[PDB]
Amino acid sequence: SYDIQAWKKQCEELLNLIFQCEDSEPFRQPVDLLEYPDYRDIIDTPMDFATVRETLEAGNYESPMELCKDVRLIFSNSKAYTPSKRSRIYSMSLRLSAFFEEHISSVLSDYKSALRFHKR
Ligand SMILES: CCCCNC(=O)N1CCN(C(=O)c2ccco2)C[C@@H]1C
Repeated sequence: SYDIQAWKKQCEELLNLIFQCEDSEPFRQPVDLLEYPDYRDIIDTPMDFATVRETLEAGNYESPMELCKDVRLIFSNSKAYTPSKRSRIYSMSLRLSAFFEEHISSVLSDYKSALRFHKR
């Protein structure tokens, strides 16, 4: 399965599944500072799933590793802001992270395998 470009549609499909998850609601658009006025005091690099989808669709990711780094930033940012491990939004972030990691694993493996085959 040595298609170097196949990761992009696989990531579009995975983002579609993440948007269907009720657990993605809080992460679907850039955080609003009116509700959380100190957000940029704690969070240096805001990230959300709409920004990840737009970056993919603009052709501004070179690899699925770069998309994975941005999705992981959504989850680390949510953790940086949670007042507790028992908070609702943080709890939704942990389930969504587990779902994302379960699905991205093969996308990364296939891509890296395809690049190694190209350079063989
Ligand atoms: C009662 C509050 C309503 C939900 N809002 C809320 O608590 N949020 C702050 C923390 N957060 C994030 O850090 C984050 C990462 C990616 C997108 O947002 C999620 C959400 C916007």
